[PDB]
Amino acid sequence: KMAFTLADRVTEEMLADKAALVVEVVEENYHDAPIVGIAVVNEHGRFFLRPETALADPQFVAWLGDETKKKSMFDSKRAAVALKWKGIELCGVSFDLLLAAYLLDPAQGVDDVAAAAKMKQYEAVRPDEAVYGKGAKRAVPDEPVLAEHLVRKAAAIWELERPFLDELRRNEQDRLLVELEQPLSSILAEMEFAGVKVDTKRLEQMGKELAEQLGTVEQRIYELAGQEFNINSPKQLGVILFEKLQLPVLKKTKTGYSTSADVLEKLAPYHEIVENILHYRQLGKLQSTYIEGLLKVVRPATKKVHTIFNQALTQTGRLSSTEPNLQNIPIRLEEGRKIRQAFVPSESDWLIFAADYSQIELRVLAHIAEDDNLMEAFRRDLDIHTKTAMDIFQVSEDEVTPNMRRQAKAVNYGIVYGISDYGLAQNLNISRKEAAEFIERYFESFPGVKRYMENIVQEAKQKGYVTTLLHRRRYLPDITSRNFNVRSFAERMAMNTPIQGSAADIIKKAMIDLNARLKEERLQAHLLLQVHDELILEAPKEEMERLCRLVPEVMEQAVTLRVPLKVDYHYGSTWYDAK
DNA sequence: GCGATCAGCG
DNA sequence: ACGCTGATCGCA
Ligand SMILES: [Ca+2]
Repeated sequence: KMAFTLADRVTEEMLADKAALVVEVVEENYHDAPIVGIAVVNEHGRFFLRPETALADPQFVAWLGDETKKKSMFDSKRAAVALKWKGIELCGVSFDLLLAAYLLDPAQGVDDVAAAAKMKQYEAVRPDEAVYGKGAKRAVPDEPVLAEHLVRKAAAIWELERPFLDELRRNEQDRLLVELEQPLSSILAEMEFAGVKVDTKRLEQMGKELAEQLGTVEQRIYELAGQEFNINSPKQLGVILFEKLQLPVLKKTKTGYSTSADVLEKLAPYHEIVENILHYRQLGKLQSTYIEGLLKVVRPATKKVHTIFNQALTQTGRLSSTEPNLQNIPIRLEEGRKIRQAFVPSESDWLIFAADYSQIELRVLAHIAEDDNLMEAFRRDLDIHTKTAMDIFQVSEDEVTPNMRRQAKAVNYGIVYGISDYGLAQNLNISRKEAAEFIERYFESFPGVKRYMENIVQEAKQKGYVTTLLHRRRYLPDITSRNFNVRSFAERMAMNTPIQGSAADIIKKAMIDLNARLKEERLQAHLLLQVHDELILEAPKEEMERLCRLVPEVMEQAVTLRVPLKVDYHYGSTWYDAK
């Protein structure tokens, strides 16, 4: 029901200088994944190509790599990365429908071309799921069925660029797509393909040391409990703590006794088993997720792990990292921080370089709220967390511990993002009136923050959405719900999303500007990871001194706010040493 | 599959 | 009853 040429060879008219292009990779994780078909739509027609002959034809490969041949796509990173694993370069992508849909409305959950096409009442295309199936029934269909799906996806992209660009323009989101998210998409593709080298000897070692330590605390738990049970079973553990040992019940969940670490922490005066259970879980988490989990996904030939940075998932514009998640590698406790010693440079005589923004969201907030005292604090390069730790624990700066700072840090963000006296009282372990008094006092010093929280909630009611500094948008329909709980959650999104989303916008512009600077200085240094406000590179050790002056500067100059941006940086033989 | 839990980001 | 995530695992 849609005409196309099912072609056996490439022909000149498939190589127009503007085209819609589908390079279909069905596997969720596209690293080293099969390309199952190709589709091209342009002014001359609609063409399906088998990847065997199209990716071995030199004129088509040259066309893919030619930045003056403009391609419209959906999820161009997925194609770019799977082609890099075939040794082929994709350039010249000028429209990515996925990033366009994500900017217009992140809550859509746009997972394929059909979902995006629905936003514009376009439905001559099927959902990817209706064509490939789900779970164990997933399959590439017969070639005539596959080719019409890929052609229909390309025809949709061909038709939907224009209405998507015009609504982005009306939203002021068009330079955000073309100058931020699409260039970033090429950079993430490079980072994902490059990968991070892992020392599997050091990892496999730590695991054996953990298996020993697990059993020791495991046996001390069974002895302290006076019996053995399934320590990971909330059923049995609940029975042990709150029925056998008859510990106080401080919280329930929808299924029973809560055993979350905040609970166990408040039970430590009552019994010694609770602290051992905490130690057990911690060691189990390192064993399950970071030792075993990491070793699963290392490619054994190269010893590299290849994350996937999801660019159209978070409702604020942050990235997320999947399989492995490289944005939540342990750092806080010393035992878990050692996992970062396994993250090593990919060549000999190279180093890891890490640079990160200091309190990026409070600096964004100070700029957006224009709060006099908060701006003055950052113009003095104050460390708000340490100052807040002093005011909390009535200690002096010399006697503020990283433990004390971590708590003060959660107080600083919590207050500006709407924590209640109740929640603050439970975090500090202080009275509910003291918590409320602490909060009202905090807003005495920063009344501009308070006005901002009120104004942005009112502006979300009137407009229906909040925006960030580079015009990312999040719709908040629940801001007017009559249900109190639902409306509250939406008001706290209004306070948080513009701030966190603007921090994401800043780091994303930093990565683009940093890649340009690296190129024109002709350094081999390249990006490996982004961790929300932190950039990790690897580079030949003789580039380190230059990078110490280049990366801080590029990050500090990404945007210009009414307070300075502060960047801290380290380098070393491993990711662990780069702090 | 879901949700409680915990690792990270602020 | 601060916000944004992803992985693991028991399932009450
Ligand atoms: Ca930081």
